[PDB]
Amino acid sequence: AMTQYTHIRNATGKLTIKNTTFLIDPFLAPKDTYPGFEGTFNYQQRMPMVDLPLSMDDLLSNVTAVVVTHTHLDHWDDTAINSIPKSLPIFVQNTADKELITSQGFIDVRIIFESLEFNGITLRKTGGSHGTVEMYANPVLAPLAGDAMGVIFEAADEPTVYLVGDTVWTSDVEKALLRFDPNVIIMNTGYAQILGFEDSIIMGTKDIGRMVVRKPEAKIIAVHMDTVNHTATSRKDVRKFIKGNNIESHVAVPEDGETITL
Amino acid sequence: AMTQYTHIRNATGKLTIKNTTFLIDPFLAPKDTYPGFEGTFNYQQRMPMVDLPLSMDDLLSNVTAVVVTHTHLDHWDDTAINSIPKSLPIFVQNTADKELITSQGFIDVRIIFESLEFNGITLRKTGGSHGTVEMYANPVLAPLAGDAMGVIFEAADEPTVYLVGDTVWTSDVEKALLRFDPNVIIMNTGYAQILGFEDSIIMGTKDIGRMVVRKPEAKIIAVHMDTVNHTATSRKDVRKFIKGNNIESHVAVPEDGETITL
Ligand SMILES: [Zn+2]
Ligand SMILES: [Zn+2]
Ligand SMILES: [Zn+2]
Ligand SMILES: [Zn+2]
Repeated sequence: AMTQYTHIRNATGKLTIKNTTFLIDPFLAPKDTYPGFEGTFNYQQRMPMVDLPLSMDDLLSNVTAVVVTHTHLDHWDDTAINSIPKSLPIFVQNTADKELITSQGFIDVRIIFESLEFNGITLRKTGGSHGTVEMYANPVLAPLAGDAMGVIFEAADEPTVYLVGDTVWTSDVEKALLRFDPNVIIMNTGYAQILGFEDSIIMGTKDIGRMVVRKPEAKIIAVHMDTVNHTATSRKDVRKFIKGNNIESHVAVPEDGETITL
Repeated sequence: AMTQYTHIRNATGKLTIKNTTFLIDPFLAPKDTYPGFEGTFNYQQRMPMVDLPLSMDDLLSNVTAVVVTHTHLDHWDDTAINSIPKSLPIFVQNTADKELITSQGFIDVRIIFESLEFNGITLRKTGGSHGTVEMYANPVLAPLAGDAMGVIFEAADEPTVYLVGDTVWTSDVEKALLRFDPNVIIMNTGYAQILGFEDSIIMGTKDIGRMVVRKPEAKIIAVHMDTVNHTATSRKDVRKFIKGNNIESHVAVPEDGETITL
């Protein structure tokens, strides 16, 4: 009933658990507000490539708190800064992000050092690498990639939800999966790519297949697609993959604005 | 007094910086106190295989604080628990380790969530994975491997020291190297291995070579050898490797009890 995930756009969503609704990674700009990311796949394309699926009023209505996994543009933007009430609790990954968001007028910013409790819900920070080892060995790409957390949400009699975040598949993902055994796994599978590099700074179809093997009973939700310029894996791509591998019952690919009951 | 690293045994060492001496990962048991780690390379061999190189006094007399990267036996043992003054500040990686060590009678235990300051020195936690991704996907091995931090030590007009810790080469290592540009890099290079698995839960000669490539100007110090049963790479092995690659000037392999001026 109450517990649900409403996908908004890219990695932006609203996760409701009990009476608490978390606005996740709000990148709220109108269509084509920005040029494509410099030096990335398909940089000529402006972003976001689609408008939000609902009015700002409907988007913000029942939001209790905000979770910001990192402050890359496509997870935290000027539109969000100027639209979200400054008094809402904002959960962030580290002091640098807290300082940034505080400087933007938010008066209740909370760093998840390990875990925090909020209205009976436990939020646990998970690790991640926003790129491969080779990419982090590159002095130009590395600082642009930075840190980006995932979050485990736990609450009594509710599914444990793993917001994996902007990471490739590392041992931090294996750690979270085994330690917390999430029942719902929200994955960024747009396979964002950089010019001159073969792999991705986030996940793609390979990771979806691997997740189904690791957690055969979990409800997987694939997002972070069809919005920014450099995500080389689309919803259409993921749909073909999950169909061909007979894993459609395991993996949801929600449309912008679509709600999935958890 | 002067900034230096005195190696003790395995990963145990004393780092003196800004007139402050840190005892690192104290595993202080007498020779052959323990059977070899179960299920590991060369498990028949008891450990530690040699006695300490100095008295407990020479070891503990000038210690200002203790740094415990994780609580595996070969980094924190009963001898350390029973000999280290209970009032010494102990720096640890997380709440679980603080709870364990406080339960062992230590009354000043400090979790490095991000960084902490002590006596004018900044200690920054670095990430790591004590095994490959494949190892962490194995539900038997993973909990035995656990979390283990590295530490960056910084102080005004002193060399930045990177205690890499029990990790294989991951993006967390690349992150630390680029963000903090350490001048001294202490690596665990014993290449500990598990029966039935090809790779290692820590580093080895391949990592030493790679570290020299990444940081040709840094003083590398290779440790974590010739003590526990499962470290498949010895001091002899490392010395052959660095000689053969013409990189001896970059890599120190201190004996137990040996002091290196930094
Ligand atoms: Zn990102
Ligand atoms: Zn992103
Ligand atoms: Zn260890
Ligand atoms: Zn070890």
